[PDB]
Amino acid sequence: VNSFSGYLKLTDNVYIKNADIVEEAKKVKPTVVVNAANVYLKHGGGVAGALNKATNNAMQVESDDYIATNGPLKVGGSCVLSGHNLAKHCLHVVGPNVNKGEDIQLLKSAYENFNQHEVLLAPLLSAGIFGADPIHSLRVCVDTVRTNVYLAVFDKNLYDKLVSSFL
Ligand SMILES: CN(C)C[C@@H](CO)Nc1ncnc2[nH]ccc12
Ligand SMILES: [Cl-]
Repeated sequence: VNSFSGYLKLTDNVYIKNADIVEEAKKVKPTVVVNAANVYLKHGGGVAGALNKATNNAMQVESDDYIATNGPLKVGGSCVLSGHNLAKHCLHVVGPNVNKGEDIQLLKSAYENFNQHEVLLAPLLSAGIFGADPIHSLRVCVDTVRTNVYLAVFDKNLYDKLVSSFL
């Protein structure tokens, strides 16, 4: 039993809700919140900009030190950093950005990072401003993630389309 509330159950392990991931994380304070990161951990917009703003830029400061030490992530890769005031940990995961010409096949690799954590609050990877089809992202999530994932879909219209189209 966990404290996530109001989710629709899609499969044994995947749950979904129309919600603002910032507000959800603040309410639940999950062990792991997933950020829709880029390889430079530059949290400018989309989920990343919103999560970073909610940390008063502390996420960006921490991320800049991470990059200075380790260099960029790989597309499809991840790193674990602090969750600041939002969660215990933030799993920064880089899905492919179609608006940059990146290989959509890497979306499965991106979701594989979730399997290293028993329970996560997460967005749909490569959706929104990353330019991929969210129906596809949800399908890859369901077919790749085996741990317990609570998906927050900000757009209510998109959420209804995702539920109504789910196979
Ligand atoms: C907007 N939508 C079409 C894309 C999704 C990523 O697929 N973006 C989010 N999902 C959940 N919470 C969020 N807060 C801020 C942005 C955001
Ligand atoms: Cl977005």
